[PDB]
Amino acid sequence: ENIEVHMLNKGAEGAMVFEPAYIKANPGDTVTFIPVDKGHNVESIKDMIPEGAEKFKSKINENYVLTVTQPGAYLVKCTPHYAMGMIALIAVGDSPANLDQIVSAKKPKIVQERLEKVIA
Ligand SMILES: [Cu+2]
Repeated sequence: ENIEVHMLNKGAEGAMVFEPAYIKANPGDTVTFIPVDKGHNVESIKDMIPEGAEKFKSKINENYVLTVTQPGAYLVKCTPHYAMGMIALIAVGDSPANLDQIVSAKKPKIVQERLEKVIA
C-alpha cells in the first residue's frame, strides 16, 4: 500500500511540517512525499534509520516515492527546515527495535518536542 505525506509551510502542529508526521508501514509499502508548498524535501537522518536501510535524499520541490524494506523506525527530516522541527517518523513493522535509540539521540529541542508528540 501507499501512504501520502504532505510537506507544508504551516499545518496543525505549526510551521514547517510533514502531515502525517507519524507513518505506519510494512515492508514493501511506499511512502509518497508531496511538496504542497515549495522549499521542502525529505532526507534520512544519519544513524536514525534501521541497520541495513538505504540512506535517501530527495530534491527540493520534488514528489519523492520511498520504498520501505527494512523493519524498524526511521526519522526523516526536511533538509532546509530540520532545525525548525520539520520531521516525520516512519515505523516499519511492529515494535521497532531502534525506536528508543532514536528518541534518545541528540537532536534540536524543537525536533525533540515534535517527536515526543508524534509518538503520543
Ligand atoms: Cu521544509
